[PDB]
Amino acid sequence: PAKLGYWKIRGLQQPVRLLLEYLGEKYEEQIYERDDGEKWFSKKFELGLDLPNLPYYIDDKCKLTQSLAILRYIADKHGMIGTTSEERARVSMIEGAAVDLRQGISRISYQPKFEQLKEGYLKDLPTTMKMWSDFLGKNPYLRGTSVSHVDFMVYEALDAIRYLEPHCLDHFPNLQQFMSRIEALPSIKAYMESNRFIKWPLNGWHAQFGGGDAPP
Amino acid sequence: PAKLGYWKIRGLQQPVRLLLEYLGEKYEEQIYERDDGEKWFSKKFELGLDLPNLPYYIDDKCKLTQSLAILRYIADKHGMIGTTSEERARVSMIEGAAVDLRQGISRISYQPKFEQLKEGYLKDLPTTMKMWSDFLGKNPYLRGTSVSHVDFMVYEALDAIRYLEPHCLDHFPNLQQFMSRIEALPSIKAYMESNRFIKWPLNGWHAQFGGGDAPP
Ligand SMILES: N[C@@H](CCC(=O)N[C@@H](CS)C(=O)NCC(=O)O)C(=O)O
Ligand SMILES: N[C@@H](CCC(=O)N[C@@H](CS)C(=O)NCC(=O)O)C(=O)O
Repeated sequence: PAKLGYWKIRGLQQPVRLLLEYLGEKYEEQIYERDDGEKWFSKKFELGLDLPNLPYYIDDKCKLTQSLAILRYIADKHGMIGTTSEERARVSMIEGAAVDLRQGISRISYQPKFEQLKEGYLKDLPTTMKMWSDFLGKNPYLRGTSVSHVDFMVYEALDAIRYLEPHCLDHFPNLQQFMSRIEALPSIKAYMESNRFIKWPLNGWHAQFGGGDAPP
Repeated sequence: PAKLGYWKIRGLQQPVRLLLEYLGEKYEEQIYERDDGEKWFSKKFELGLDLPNLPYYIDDKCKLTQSLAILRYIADKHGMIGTTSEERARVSMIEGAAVDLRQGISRISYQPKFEQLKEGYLKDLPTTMKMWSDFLGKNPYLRGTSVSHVDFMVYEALDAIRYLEPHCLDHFPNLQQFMSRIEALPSIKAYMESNRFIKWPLNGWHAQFGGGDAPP
């Protein structure tokens, strides 16, 4: 079983957990609690990682850092990366846009001026959602009929944003169905009902938004 | 010839230009000047791009956005992405860390409080440089004896940081040699001596740092 290391939050690791649960990969999570900073910063350079960071992934074949590299390793091993250069590039494009979507809310949430930034962010949100709604179109998933790691990235990003603006998906029925479709996948549904599931926080505990001890 | 679109700055597009020049790919750059905002937003949704953004890449086979997706497409076509899942993941890990390196300086540079943030950033820089110095080790390039897209990513990131802190590489001779090695590559040296080379600005024109009309 691979060892995964990360804070006890959703943040960057959630899409990886979801993917691991979807393809039935056995893994052990090394959870770092709110007060484990010292614990991490003391072993950070003792784990044998080339470029130390959280999250990290370790198994008999690989030692990795970088949330996207970790997600793509599991996806690669399961044939979800793309078979041609054009396809692999299109996949990377979707990942990049998904990173932008999640990082956008992350940026303003860790900002002391969150309250101020929030208004501008909410003003632009609609255009962003439309772009994604138009991209998904009539497809069940981002790349067609089959689920892949990008779906779990976008799903998590949308779920986090709906915590800030609950009606953000109201005018986009396909995005709403997309969310339900993911939550209805047998392996996902079961994981979300387990005690392994981390529902909160969305961001780091110290965030102006999404960092409480409980949902707002 | 592929068409590349981006602002007339280094920013996110520089590593792509460098790579295109290294493998001899013919391309046409659609440059957006400091006052071309309107020029971009007016047709941004008219270009047929799935997820509109700058930079964008267009050729007879592909239409892409996302700087990393674009860089990886060219790299993929040239066999620099990796042959196994473990190798491709390791490559992605390096890319992610390189993105972190460049985005770190980018973050504080577009921040109005740049002047304040600068001190904290400079305090941590040494640790970051050491991490990269240790990673490169005795290798001529990040992945061994052969240059790849990641080298141009890290090179550009280090060059940008040396503009903020000129002695940041002083205690890391291998990183210094790495920089020289890249600049000594025949295709790179020639490109940097051409009139196609964009030397400044590093960040967007309106950045607190690296956004002037000329170097500081
Ligand atoms: N680009 C990196 C970002 C990693 C990162 O910022 N990790 C944060 C939490 S989300 C951290 O606590 N890192 C620990 C450290 O820097 O030592 C990734 O995608 O993994
Ligand atoms: N994650 C994206 C970021 C793209 C981005 O932020 N582009 C900026 C300039 S660096 C821009 O002007 N985009 C135009 C737009 O959003 O319409 C990437 O790596 O390409």
